Amino acid sequence: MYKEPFGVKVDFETGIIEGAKKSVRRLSDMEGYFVDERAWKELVEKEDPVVYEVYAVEQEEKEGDLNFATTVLYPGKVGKEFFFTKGHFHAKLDRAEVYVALKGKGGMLLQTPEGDAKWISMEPGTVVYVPRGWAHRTVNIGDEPFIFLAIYPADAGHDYGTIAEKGFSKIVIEENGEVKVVDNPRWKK
Amino acid sequence: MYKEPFGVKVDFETGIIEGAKKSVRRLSDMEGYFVDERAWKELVEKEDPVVYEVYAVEQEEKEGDLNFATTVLYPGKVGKEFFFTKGHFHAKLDRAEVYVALKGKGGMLLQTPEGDAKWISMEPGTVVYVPRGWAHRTVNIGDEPFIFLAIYPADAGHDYGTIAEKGFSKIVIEENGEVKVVDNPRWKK
Ligand SMILES: O=C(O)[C@@H](O)[C@H](O)[C@H](O)COP(=O)(O)O
Ligand SMILES: O=C(O)[C@@H](O)[C@H](O)[C@H](O)COP(=O)(O)O
Ligand SMILES: [Mn+2]
Ligand SMILES: [Mn+2]
Repeated sequence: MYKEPFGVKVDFETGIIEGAKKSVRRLSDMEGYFVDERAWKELVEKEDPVVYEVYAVEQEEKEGDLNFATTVLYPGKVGKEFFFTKGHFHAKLDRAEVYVALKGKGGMLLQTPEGDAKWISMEPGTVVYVPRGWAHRTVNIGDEPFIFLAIYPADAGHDYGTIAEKGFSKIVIEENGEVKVVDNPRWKK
Repeated sequence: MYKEPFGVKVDFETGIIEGAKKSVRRLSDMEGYFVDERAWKELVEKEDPVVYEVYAVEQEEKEGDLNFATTVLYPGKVGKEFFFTKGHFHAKLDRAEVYVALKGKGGMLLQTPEGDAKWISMEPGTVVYVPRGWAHRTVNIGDEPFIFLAIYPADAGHDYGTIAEKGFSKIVIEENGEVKVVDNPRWKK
């Protein structure tokens, strides 16, 4: 009945988890996520760059168990809007999560089902506590890859549809060379 | 309704988490743990050095929640036996754990209730997955502190009792300049 313990090497400098499952999100995988649709179409047809990669070590979906995954969020903008992850709530709403920032400059945008928002700035050494019930997205606000490690219950799941449906209440943009969190003009209510 | 999300800074060089709860284990606190009881007596009377320190950020004991803690495990030997953490089962047996090595050279010893044992070497960048039902102890096999971060369920709790009397089935020693994992002389059922 007892499962096999294991260790894996993580390269903090590159985010790569040796032997883990890898996922790639390119800009073309993110249709309807950025405000500036035209700058999105423009970049997709010109370059279709990698927005982010995930290396994930995941267990069977059972209570008490834990998963972990690194994300490499590459630097870039879609118009004025910084590259980010698609973002999600968890399928189970009574599940928290911990992020450990490893390299680069970024932050996490967070929101409840109602629409109340939170921004937490992330730099190397930052550990962020993601409480039960908050959807969460990370954003790279710098010019180098933003790299972090996430630890999360094996049974949490992922609800993306709700974020693909409504987006987040706030957006993170650069404006006069200054980084700002402001209202999403597309937002529901 | 809804807990605040938060970030705290963790210094990967020192293990220090600003404002977290600091716990100190000194060698006197570990009577009956090391094989060589007379080296134990001697080092205690002569110094009572700190074996390890813990910086824990903990939530109430609710299922789905997560705690994180750093340990700084200092270098040393009680006789041939390297410095370790006391070790424990989780009070809710079916709760996993994830460790991230930050500094120094070390490893983890792991044991089932019936007594299956495993050794997992740890260096900067190693991530160790601790399955449900496995007791776990970390050991510093080098000359500088062994610093790691752990993330665990808020309701996992601790079973120290079992380990204190039965011990671990294997021990980690220096011999003729060589690090070895061998049978534990003080071990029965
Ligand atoms: O578990 C998490 O929350 C993260 O590992 C994310 O899955 C990862 O950062 C990729 O983002 P998303 O799942 O929002 O595409
Ligand atoms: O949660 C854990 O498993 C760790 O944070 C340990 O408690 C920590 O390393 C100290 O060891 P122990 O609790 O065995 O004294
Ligand atoms: Mn998540
Ligand atoms: Mn533990």
